[PDB]
Amino acid sequence: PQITLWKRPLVTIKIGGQLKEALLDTGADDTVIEEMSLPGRWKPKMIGGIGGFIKVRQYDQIIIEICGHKAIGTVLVGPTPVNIIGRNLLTQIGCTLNF
Amino acid sequence: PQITLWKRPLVTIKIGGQLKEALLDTGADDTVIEEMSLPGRWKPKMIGGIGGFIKVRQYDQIIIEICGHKAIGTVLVGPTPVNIIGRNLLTQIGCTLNF
Ligand SMILES: CC(C)(C)[C@@H]1Cc2cc(F)ccc2S(=O)(=O)N(C[C@@H](O)[C@H](Cc2ccccc2)NC(=O)O[C@H]2CCOC2)C1
Ligand SMILES: [Cl-]
Ligand SMILES: [Cl-]
Ligand SMILES: [Cl-]
Repeated sequence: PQITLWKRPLVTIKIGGQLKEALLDTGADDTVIEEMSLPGRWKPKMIGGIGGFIKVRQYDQIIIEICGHKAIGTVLVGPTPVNIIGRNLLTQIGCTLNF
Repeated sequence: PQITLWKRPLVTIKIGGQLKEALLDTGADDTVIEEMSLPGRWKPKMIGGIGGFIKVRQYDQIIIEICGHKAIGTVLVGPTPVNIIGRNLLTQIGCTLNF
């Protein structure tokens, strides 16, 4: 698809069998999801945003469907205001910026 | 152009007669630039993201040249860690997400 930016680029994602709404975010290096349960071990990570840093849990090799495209990669879980699909997964679905 | 997302989508912009590096950010509703002087009136605003909120100065009807494309709109100025080109100006240059 071609997504214009007059509205937030929100899409449906599927993770852990649950449908959620997430933002396709070219300004985010990483993918960060609101609190949920994910399988396996997690590692600590600090991520910096507009107002400073938040502590998140890093889960690797997580299966996530984004707007119907399958991705498998790192998902961070923490106190984010919105579910964010960052560049680590936008590259897996073949996303580019065009003008 | 077509910009891939293996690295941060950083571009040169010209604003208030100055050249700066900025991130093309589909996840940002607004354009936020590091501290600089801009002409005209401003009003205070709070913008939120990962890590909480920052106070910024809102300048309206500001011209920015982004990759050689001229665009006019609201520019927020404040203590952002990175210069961000948000949707308000990405739409003006005809930027879309494609996959
Ligand atoms: C959350 C929300 C509400 C959608 C925020 C929306 C938002 C809306 C605005 F009008 C103005 C600013 C911002 S924001 O700028 O706050 N932001 C945009 C986001 O792309 C950000 C850019 C950025 C800011 C500072 C440093 C580096 C990059 N990346 C980010 O937090 O990456 C983190 C997130 C995961 O990867 C690293 C997220
Ligand atoms: Cl990844
Ligand atoms: Cl605007
Ligand atoms: Cl359009």
